[PDB]
Amino acid sequence: HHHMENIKVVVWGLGAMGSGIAKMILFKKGMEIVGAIDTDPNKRGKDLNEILGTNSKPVYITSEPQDIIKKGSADIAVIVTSSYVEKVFPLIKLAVENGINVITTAEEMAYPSAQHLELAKEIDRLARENGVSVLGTGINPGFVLDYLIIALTGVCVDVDSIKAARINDLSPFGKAVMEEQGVGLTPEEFEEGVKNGTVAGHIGFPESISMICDALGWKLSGIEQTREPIVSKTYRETPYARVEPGYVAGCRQIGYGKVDGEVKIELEHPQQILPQKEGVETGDYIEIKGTPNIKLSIKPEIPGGLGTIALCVNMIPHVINAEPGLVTMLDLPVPRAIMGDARDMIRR
Amino acid sequence: MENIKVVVWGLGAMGSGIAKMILFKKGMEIVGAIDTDPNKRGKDLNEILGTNSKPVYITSEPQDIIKKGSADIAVIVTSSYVEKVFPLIKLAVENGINVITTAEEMAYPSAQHLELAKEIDRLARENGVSVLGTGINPGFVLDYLIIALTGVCVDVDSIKAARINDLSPFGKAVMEEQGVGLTPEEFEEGVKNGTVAGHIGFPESISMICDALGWKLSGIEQTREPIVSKTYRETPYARVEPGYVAGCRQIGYGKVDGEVKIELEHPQQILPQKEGVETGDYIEIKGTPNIKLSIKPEIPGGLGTIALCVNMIPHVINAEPGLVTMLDLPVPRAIMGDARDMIRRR
Ligand SMILES: NC(=O)c1ccc[n+]([C@@H]2O[C@H](COP(=O)([O-])OP(=O)(O)OC[C@H]3O[C@@H](n4cnc5c(N)ncnc54)[C@H](O)[C@@H]3O)[C@@H](O)[C@H]2O)c1
Ligand SMILES: NC(=O)c1ccc[n+]([C@@H]2O[C@H](COP(=O)([O-])OP(=O)(O)OC[C@H]3O[C@@H](n4cnc5c(N)ncnc54)[C@H](O)[C@@H]3O)[C@@H](O)[C@H]2O)c1
Repeated sequence: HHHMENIKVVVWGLGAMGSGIAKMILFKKGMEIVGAIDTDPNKRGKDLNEILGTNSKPVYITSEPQDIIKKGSADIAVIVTSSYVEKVFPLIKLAVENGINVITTAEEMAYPSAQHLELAKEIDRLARENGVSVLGTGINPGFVLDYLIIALTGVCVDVDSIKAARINDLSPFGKAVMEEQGVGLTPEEFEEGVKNGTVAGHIGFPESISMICDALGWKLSGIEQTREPIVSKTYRETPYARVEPGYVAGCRQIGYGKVDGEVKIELEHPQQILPQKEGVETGDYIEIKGTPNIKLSIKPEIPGGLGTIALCVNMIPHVINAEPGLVTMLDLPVPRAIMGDARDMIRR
Repeated sequence: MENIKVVVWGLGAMGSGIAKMILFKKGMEIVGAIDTDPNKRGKDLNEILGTNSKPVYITSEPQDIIKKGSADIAVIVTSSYVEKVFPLIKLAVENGINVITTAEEMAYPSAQHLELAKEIDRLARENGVSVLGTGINPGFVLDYLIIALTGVCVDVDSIKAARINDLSPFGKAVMEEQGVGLTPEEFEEGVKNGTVAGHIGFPESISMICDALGWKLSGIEQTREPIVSKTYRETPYARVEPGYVAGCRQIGYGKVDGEVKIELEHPQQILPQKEGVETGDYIEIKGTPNIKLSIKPEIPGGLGTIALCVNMIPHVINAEPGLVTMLDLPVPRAIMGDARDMIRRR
């Protein structure tokens, strides 16, 4: 109890999520930053406080992970870089080999066995052999279209099917996001955009669907997805995009989880600029068909960015406290805000 | 490889709902049914459930079936009070049997019964078993689910939440419990003498939230006012002409440094739709960000509690020994596979 050291965090990746996570860790009593890593030459060497506009014991961003990812130097690394297991696995490996807990936002890491069984097995072996835990989380995947749905099923005698949607407004975002979701394209330019990879859709549905089925004990016979344009019937314009009727207002990603060849789970993530233009309200919508039926909604949707920053930080005690190994949102206690001293949440 | 063996202690609305569910759940078995009601003592549980399965005879002597090795878990669905369920919990735990119970106070027994809670935790750890109180409210929608949403919040100012049902289909017992058809005069008279029970659980819910968030409570305050109809409302068990109490509204206030941080409200009334009132579970978290969640209609209190009790059985078995709350366990989930595959060995 006496002279508990602050939870020591390395933020690894300092883009949008890295920055927000760092700001929050500072603001939280019980946690402190001991390292900041990024490959960005613009950021190399700078004091973290300058990047975020804050006053604290200065931390100097390194492009070299290994002068902070050392044995016993930090409690937990927060890896906010790539979407893909194969691109954060080398970072995860380095962190756990030095006995450092890991939280990552990588969508594929929300349930890595869904698409990377052998790599997920290796993360678990490495985390166990080193006595630390690895968690992938986020708002989606990681919370609203998996963990939250799963929790609701806990009040059901029986679940027939699950249909859920998450709807946002792309209008605050810049050109890079517009191009990821095909805003402004023609339907035909959308198809080649998807087929060549400029249209990103949404990453994480195989992870979310697999997590649900494992949780409920369904055995998947297949996972299908579609990534199709949201063809506008109206005029919509923001500083970074202009869609006229017949042009693509955004991208609708759909995930189908199949049991015995039948759809038990359908997840939808339509992303577009200004859905108010055609009466589409933002929000997270969950419907459970079974005994009983359950219809939940959060309007507007839980903020993708703010929520992922908050959830990442809030899960730090749980990943530290968790038994060693790779963990998912199916293994940890309930998420919760840290309105007290984070040191009190550590199991000693 | 072997079925999860369950004893159901108490066979009322919840007990028989839970037994019927366990019967039809793969990997789960009822090995015993306890109830002191003479109209139930001695009967085949199937006679009560209306089911057609292997006979299980209801005993009123707990010692007949609560003994070392006879069950993995007892499900206690009798009283709302720690005082009244503690002897049952004690018997089951002293025989190495995990416990789940629906008793509202047991959702967070430290709130109002810290010393009893400490002893439950001690007996359970001494006997290598776990104890959990749960339910829809308290136990899920106005505590666990609220807490879960704050986990996406950078910072929480306050929490306000209401759960609204319709007492219409329930009957004379429940009507009198909620003061339906009374007078605002008899209502408070009913509250004082205890004939109007309102809702048990807000201290447990409010305390669970604070402990979860790291808030330190200055105190809990509760009101239990009536709901005066402006309308004629008639069910086969009540008649409420305008001016008379259509139901009871419970409100709980969690105060931190004297300021109100949590307000929970549970208006139970017949036919809320005869005025404008929509049923549902309503949660609003004021902070960064703000979150407004709505479950329409509300999670059915009876059916959801039956389901949640059964679904939590493997998590309580798998939990490490001692008293646990919904703050300690993995996420609730429906059991659509074989419950035996969920049992983890240490
Ligand atoms: N709900 C969710 O699951 C969720 C939510 C938000 C973000 N994400 C994912 O998290 C990741 C981070 O998102 P973001 O908004 O911070 O993106 P971003 O592009 O703003 O951040 C990327 C940063 O990481 C750095 N980086 C990249 N590779 C690196 C490496 N090998 N070593 C060190 N630094 C490296 C880059 O230089 C950049 O500064 C993205 O892949 C995103 O898809 C998931
Ligand atoms: N959300 C929640 O947390 C939640 C929801 C529903 C019910 N509950 C609680 O669970 C309890 C069960 O509710 P219910 O509707 O089934 O009540 P009920 O009155 O319908 O059934 C109670 C049964 O238990 C039996 N019983 C009582 N004391 C006993 C003893 N010492 N030994 C053996 N049998 C005994 C009675 O004979 C009766 O059949 C209630 O106290 C209720 O408040 C909680």
